[PDB]
Amino acid sequence: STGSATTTPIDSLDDAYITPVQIGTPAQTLNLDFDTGSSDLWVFSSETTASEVDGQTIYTPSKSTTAKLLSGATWSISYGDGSSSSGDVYTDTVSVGGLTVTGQAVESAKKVSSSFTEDSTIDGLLGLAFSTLNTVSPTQQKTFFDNAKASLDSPVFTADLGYHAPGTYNFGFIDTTAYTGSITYTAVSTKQGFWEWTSTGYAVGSGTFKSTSIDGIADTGTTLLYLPATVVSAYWAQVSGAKSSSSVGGYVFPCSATLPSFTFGVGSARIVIPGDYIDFGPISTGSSSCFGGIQSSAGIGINIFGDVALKAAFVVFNGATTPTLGFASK
Repeated sequence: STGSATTTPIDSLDDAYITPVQIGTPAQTLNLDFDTGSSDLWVFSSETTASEVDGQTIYTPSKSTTAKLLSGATWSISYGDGSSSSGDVYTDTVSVGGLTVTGQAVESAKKVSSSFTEDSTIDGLLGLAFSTLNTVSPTQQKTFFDNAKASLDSPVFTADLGYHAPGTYNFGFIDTTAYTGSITYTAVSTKQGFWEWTSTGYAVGSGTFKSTSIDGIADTGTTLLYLPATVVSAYWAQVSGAKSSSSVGGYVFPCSATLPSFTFGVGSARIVIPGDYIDFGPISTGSSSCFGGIQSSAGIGINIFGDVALKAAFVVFNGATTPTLGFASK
């Protein structure tokens, strides 16, 4: 089997991407944030504290003839950006882009943090990291991909995120029309439960390539590119007037600037992030200070190849017995 679904930015800055997912019988379609940095599929629901729902579409398990309470199971998750959610668990039928899993754990939120409430466009998350990170207790549950894997034509999914435009998540096949040149595959460590890999270096604009190992995770659920302070300082030093602002929470730059590109290495291959991808717009409405899309990972504890990086590439998440990651230009 295979599946193919379009993923759409939630706003004009590509702050996140939503993908429609069918849950239950008859189908209830919710727009979920596909997140390769976590492993829970959770949804706003009829059980979510009413004051914490503000415009989201909810899953109502009592209206699904295939929903079953997973008796005794609870979940609770906290994300790197400080947001959180928790609740109980149902199993139900879940379909993405024509690919159907029966008996999928659908985690129903009883509580969500304010960041989730305030984002009316995101109805929940669909985790695509390794199932060892799943938070369901006392019986850990499998991700959608893990459940689908044996049925797929090939045990893979791909992320093809757009810049200020829709893109695609495919399951079970590689669309050879979706990228240019060849796909360069690179090793993955699953020891922390993430799609963790090692970039071979970077360049700023038309500058020379610096060969250096940068360990980090491929994370579709993180907006920006978080890299070591040395790398980030080297990038912003090429933008006149750019500076790190404690008050704002990172690097900002004059909105009058033209941003240089940023290149990252994948083995001997190179992925170029155009400068415009690094512009996240005025820090507040009307400001001439703009927020940067490359930020320091210092004090996150990990480097994160988030959407800023991933949207410059066609990315293969290969879930074979020994997982790997593939990157192609597009």
